[PDB]
Amino acid sequence: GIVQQQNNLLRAIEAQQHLLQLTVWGIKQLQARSRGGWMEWDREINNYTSLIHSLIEESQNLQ
Amino acid sequence: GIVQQQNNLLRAIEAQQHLLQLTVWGIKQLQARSRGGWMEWDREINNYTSLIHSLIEESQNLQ
Amino acid sequence: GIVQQQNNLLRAIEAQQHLLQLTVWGIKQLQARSRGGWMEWDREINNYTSLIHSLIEESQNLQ
Repeated sequence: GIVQQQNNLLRAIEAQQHLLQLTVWGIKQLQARSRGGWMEWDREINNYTSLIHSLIEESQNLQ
Repeated sequence: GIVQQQNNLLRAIEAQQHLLQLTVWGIKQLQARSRGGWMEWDREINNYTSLIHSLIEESQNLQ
Repeated sequence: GIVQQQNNLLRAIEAQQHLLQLTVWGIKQLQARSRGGWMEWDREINNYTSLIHSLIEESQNLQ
């Protein structure tokens, strides 16, 4: 049903957010090994991560 | 409602696309510092990015 | 319609999964060039990738 398909879409989105955070973590480990000017990059990652987190928790409450 | 949940799912997808582009940018900065054979990788990233962009703009028009 | 918007959301999710796998591949190529302790990272990437894959194939069957 429409409701079931919707819950599955959210679950996929939550699963991809996990993968996305794993790639962010990985990239940071790589940079650390060495641009030094990652300040803005970090800010953007943090802002969008917080954003995604709030949209997800919202969708979870909309289920 | 079904309509509200749907708009929120799209918003999460748009937010994750932003994060995804940030990780792509980051990876490129890392490679640049140094496989040289990233030609295909770049092509694939570009094709899927353009693809995702068109699906999003489409969903936005389907709202 | 609700059904069309839903199919488009899934398509965007499938397209982003492709991009996500491309960034994972890229990160691995970068690490390979050099933390050595990526064991857990690999396990997590694999578990969530398999997970995302099953949710997608499921959604495809829910269409």
